[PDB]
Formats: sequence, C-alpha cells, structure tokens
Amino acid sequence: NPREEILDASAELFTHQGFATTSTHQIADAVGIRQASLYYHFPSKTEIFLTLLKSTVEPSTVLAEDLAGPEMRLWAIVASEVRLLLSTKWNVGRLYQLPIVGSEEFAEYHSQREALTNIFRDLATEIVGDDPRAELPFHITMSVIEMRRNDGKIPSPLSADSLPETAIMLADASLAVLGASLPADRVEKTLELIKQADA
Amino acid sequence: NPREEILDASAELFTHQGFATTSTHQIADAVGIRQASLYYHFPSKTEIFLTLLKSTVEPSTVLAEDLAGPEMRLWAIVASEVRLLLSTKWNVGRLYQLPIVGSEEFAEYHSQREALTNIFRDLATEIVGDDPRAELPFHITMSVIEMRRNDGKIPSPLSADSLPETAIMLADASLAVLGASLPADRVEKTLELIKQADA
Repeated sequence: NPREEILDASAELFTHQGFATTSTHQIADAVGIRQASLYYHFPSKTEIFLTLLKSTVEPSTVLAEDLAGPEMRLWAIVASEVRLLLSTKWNVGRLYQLPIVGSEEFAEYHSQREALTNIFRDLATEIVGDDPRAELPFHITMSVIEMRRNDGKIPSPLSADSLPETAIMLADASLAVLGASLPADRVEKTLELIKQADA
Repeated sequence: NPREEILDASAELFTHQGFATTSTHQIADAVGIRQASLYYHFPSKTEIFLTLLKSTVEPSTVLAEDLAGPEMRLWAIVASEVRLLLSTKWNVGRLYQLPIVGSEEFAEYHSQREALTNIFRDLATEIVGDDPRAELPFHITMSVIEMRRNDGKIPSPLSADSLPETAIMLADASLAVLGASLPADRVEKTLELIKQADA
C-alpha cells in the first residue's frame, strides 16, 4: 500500500543517511508521490521514524513475552529476535543507534526497548543468578546489526521450516557466555513456538 | 590545549546530537572561542570528526598489532580495547555507528577499522579454525559502546594496576563464545603487555 511504500523508502533513507539529513521531500520524491500525499499518511518525518523503531522491538516484545526450561526459552528468544532483524529489506535495527533517539520525543521507544531488555536480563538471571554476565545476551543479540547487508535484498526470508545460520550462531553464543548447556533440537523446538505464537 | 578543548567539545556534541546537526558554530560557542580560532585548527567539522574516529581505533590497532598463546593474546587485546573505550570522557566509540561514516569521505577510517577487525578475526581463527564464531570477539568487544555512560565522567580511568570489571567480563565472554579456556592471572599478564608497549 502507499503507506508501506513510504515506510520502505524511509527505512532505506534513514538507514543510509540518518535522521536529520533525510527530509519528507526526499522520501516523497523517492516514492514518486507529492508531499501532500505523504502528509496525508504521516504528520512528519518523526512519526515515520517512530513507526520503524517500533517494528524493530514491539514484535519481539510480544513474542518474547509469550515464550521449557530457561536455556531453551532464552535461546528461542534470541534466535527469534535475530530472525526478525534479518527478515527485513533494510537494516532498520541500526536506527536505535542514532543519537537523536536519545530525545524524549522518542520516550515511547525507550520504554519498549527497556521492557525488551528486561525480558532478556531476567531470563538470563534465571540461569546464572547475580552475575554481571546476565547483561550480555541482549548485546549479543544486537550484534546482528553490524553483520547483515543493507542493500535492499533481505538477508534471510522468514521461514517456518528453518532458522538462518546467524540466528543460530548468536543464540548459541548468548548461552555460551553464560556457561549454559545448548539444548538438543533447539532449532525445531524454537520453530514450534513460532508456529504457536503466530496464529 | 585549545585544540584539545575543541575535540572535547566536539566529542560531547557529536555523541549526543550526531554529525549533521552539530555545527562549527556550536562547537566554537561551546568552547568559548570565535569561529576563526576553530578554523585555525581544523578545516571543517569533517576533520574534527575524523580525528575523533581515529582515536577510537588507531591506538588499538597499534597495540593490538604489538600483542603467549592465542587465548591470552585475544583476551589481552579485547580487554585493552574495552579498557580504551572506557577511558574517555565521552562515548566516542559510538561515532562509527553514524550512517554518514559510510561515506567515502571517511575511507581512511574504513581501512583502519577493517584492519582492526582483521586482527581480531585472525586471532580467533587460531583458536577455532574455520568456524563462523571467529566473527564474534570483535562484536563482543564493541558492545561496551552500549554499556557505558556519556555524561562527561570517565567510566574507568586508565590504570597500570587494574582492569575495569566490564573489560574483564567482555574479554572472558570473547573467549567463552569460542569454547576457549580462560587463562590464569590473565589480568596481570595483560597489564604487563600494556607496560611493555607503552614505553
């Protein structure tokens, strides 16, 4: 739809140029519409950017919340998040790195992000107790942002039948750093949760 | 010195606002000098930002190059880099995340960064062979950028007598993800290299 075209164009521009340098004019001239048609869908560039930020975290929060012992739970959650970040045309995961998202304009995003971070931390604490390594799984998950392409081709299309290698490797590492043992058939077990949730 | 004041002011501004939004006027009005005095030291904002980027990586490359078996070498290198990133007033490590540093203007930085990345990867390959986990230590090292403060107080002053906890934890994790065994007295062994190098 037209809205989706604006979002796709904006994800390309924001991920390559940053926020400040990108304008509603460029986004509209890139979608091939007049500026008024952009404004019919979005009050400004700020709302567009917020929408993209949410897409990065709200799905994982919803799923991460809904997700067996703690090793399997954490592994599945890491794999799913990394799976989500590899599933998109552009690398919209790098958007949280922009210093502007520090501003209170984006407080909605802050809240959602710390809620997701909390989910990772509390799961890891179930595994290693009062150990500062509990912080690490989230950060390991987010390293996918510096791994994938941003040329417009999707790194790994979402599939019900597989997990991409990078999601597997990063979820394995998320448990490794905690000294936790990696569960048998973890890929199949994870895939089941995704079928469960996504209906 | 005046140059150092400009760099400090610019590191504060770039790390909080990004590149595009920061101007030579703001930097000068923040240092409390006229704009002409800024221009005496730097042709533009771009050179200032490059200088800061280099500081993030050239010291580690020099040291990382100059750095026992592979576990100890990698551990020391990770700890030193994380040590360097925790040693500065502002979080200048987040500057490479700005999409603008993708531009060829900053090709000098690209080269230096891939050279540092190569050093981490080749060390890790000495440990795990042809295993994609070799990619992970660098990324684990760089997670410190999302851990530390950026309010102007230095997270951990450089000391000859200790390593901060976060550097220890991240260097431990860099080996953990590779299944490698963590060497005894690694903190003291690392500190020795730093005394050696830094004379």
